[PDB]
Amino acid sequence: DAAIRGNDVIFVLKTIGVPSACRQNEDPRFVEAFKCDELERYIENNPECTLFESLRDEEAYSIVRIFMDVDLDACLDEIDYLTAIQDFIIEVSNCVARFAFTECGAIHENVIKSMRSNFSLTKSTNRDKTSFHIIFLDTYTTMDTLIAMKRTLLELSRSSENPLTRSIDTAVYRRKTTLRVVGTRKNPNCDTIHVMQPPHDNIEDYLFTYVDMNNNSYYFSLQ
Ligand SMILES: [Mg+2]
Ligand SMILES: [Mg+2]
Repeated sequence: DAAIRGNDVIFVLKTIGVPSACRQNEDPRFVEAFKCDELERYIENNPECTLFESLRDEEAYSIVRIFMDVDLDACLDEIDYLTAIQDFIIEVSNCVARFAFTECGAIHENVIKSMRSNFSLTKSTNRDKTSFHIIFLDTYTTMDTLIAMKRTLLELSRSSENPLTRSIDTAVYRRKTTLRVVGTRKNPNCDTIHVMQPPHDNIEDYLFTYVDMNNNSYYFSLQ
């Protein structure tokens, strides 16, 4: 669609708690904008880095991929994890598609198809928990739409018997929100990272602000 442009510049914060003025003035001690190949190189050259992806100017442009931060503070047997991931995709796509259909004028079947057909999953290396980020690579909305969906997702987490669905962290749907970049640390005191998982090997597949639509992409927003 002519009214939808993409984004290939990834804005990252370099620590937790970056002051708003430093985001706005782009103080390089705190923030930097990268193309994906430059971001990969920065990570390789700064192995202590703690990077957090965020929208550079959400008032001007706020198209994002649907993403979830799943924070289960428990171990799962491998078979239970695999079954739960499959069920999670069904439950979450059904819930987003219903919301998109009723609140966004969306084509329900296109939300279902786009979300189920292409998503990336990280895995936290902390084996005492079941923590991951999921990005629906081909399902796009605006951040304000995700904020409007926050309570619907909260209610889904409270009604589900799936331990992963119950662990969706809905606090991430907010202005100036961040998602820690795959492969990087949270703080200088914790060495655990999220790793990529097959079949997605490219960093752009793990970024919620990277927008490169094609005919498989589906976009919806509040209407
Ligand atoms: Mg998390
Ligand atoms: Mg969280």
